[PDB]
Amino acid sequence: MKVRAQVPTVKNATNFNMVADSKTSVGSTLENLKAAIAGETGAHAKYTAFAKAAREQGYEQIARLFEATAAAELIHIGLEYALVAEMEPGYEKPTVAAPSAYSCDLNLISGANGEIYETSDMYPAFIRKAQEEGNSKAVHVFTRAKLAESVHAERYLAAYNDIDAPDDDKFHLCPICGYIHKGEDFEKCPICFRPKDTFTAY
Amino acid sequence: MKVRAQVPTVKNATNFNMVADSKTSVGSTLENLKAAIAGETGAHAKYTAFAKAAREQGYEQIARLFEATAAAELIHIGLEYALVAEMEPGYEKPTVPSAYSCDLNLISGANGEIYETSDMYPAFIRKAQEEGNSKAVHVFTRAKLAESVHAERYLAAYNDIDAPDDDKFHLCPICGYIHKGEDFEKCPICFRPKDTFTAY
Ligand SMILES: [Fe+2]
Ligand SMILES: [Fe+2]
Ligand SMILES: [Fe+3]
Ligand SMILES: [Fe+3]
Ligand SMILES: [Fe+3]
Ligand SMILES: [Fe+3]
Repeated sequence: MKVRAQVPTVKNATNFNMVADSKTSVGSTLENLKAAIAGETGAHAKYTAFAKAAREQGYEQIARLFEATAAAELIHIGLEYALVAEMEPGYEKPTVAAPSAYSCDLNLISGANGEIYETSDMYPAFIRKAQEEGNSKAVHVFTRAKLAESVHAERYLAAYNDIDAPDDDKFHLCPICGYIHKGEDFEKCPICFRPKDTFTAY
Repeated sequence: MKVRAQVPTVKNATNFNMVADSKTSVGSTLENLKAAIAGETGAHAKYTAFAKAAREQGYEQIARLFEATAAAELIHIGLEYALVAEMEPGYEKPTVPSAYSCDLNLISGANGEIYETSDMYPAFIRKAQEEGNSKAVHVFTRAKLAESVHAERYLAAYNDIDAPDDDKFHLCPICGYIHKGEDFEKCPICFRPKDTFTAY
């Protein structure tokens, strides 16, 4: 993902449309924030399981990608949770059980599909609802998450394509959004503009 | 996709597992070849329609990617048709889509590619192996490998939908491999030299 003159927003970007045949139940923005947190909690458990399996299967680099992405989802949860907490102090983040991890290639596909669903269906749906309800804070949070998900999708497909050709590149995760970059060739986050030296390496 | 020391095959690669919850009806290799052709014919019509829409939507480069991928599916059809014609002389290829916003079309493309690379082709490859049809295994393998590359190209285009560049997309002459830009030497799927590619 290239760095543009300004950070991507639903106002200056053109990949924010929701698939017409959406598989996402949309409620109030508060409900959607909670729904997103639930989905991300599941994603985190999935990627964590996928990472462990990857290591056992001998895919050290892919395991690191799964771990970096799991961490990215935790950032999304943090962003979403912060908004929910302001509106409902008693709200507690949910916990889920760990799902099964299968062959690494299939796990990468599972990851890619989930990411695609989130970036082109769920988040766009939640963003639209937030826009229609005038909840700019939610639009911001959902937009940030949405943008990282499509990057995750690409990273998973790239790993899948080179499943038998890994390298020693580290994955760098942005400190405040889910953007992940493979290798050192980047300057700042294309999603939020945080400098490269603020990233965490996986 | 990186160029390995060896040409990727179902024998030396580890991304040929098929999804457990398959959406692919599997029959004889002959039927599967025809099914693949029908699917690719749909894909070609889809991408051609997406390219047209992309140009109307003002995304010239993405239009070119759609055109390149459509051409890739045509290559797949050619490989599969050749085998079918041999297994059934006289066979006639079938004829067949709605287009939406460019970003959605890229996602639709990506999803179709993922289905083909992780579901359809792997299933057909295994059935071909079971029946001992080596030609089909080779053809299905070649197609399968290109589809995952297409998926990545579509997601890459989606991520930089508002940040196009002047890169041309290069299509391999005998397989569906597509490379964006000039930084490549040969096809990682079949090893064909860069000078034999066609630019889009
Ligand atoms: Fe994600
Ligand atoms: Fe394809
Ligand atoms: Fe997510
Ligand atoms: Fe960031
Ligand atoms: Fe295809
Ligand atoms: Fe090739």
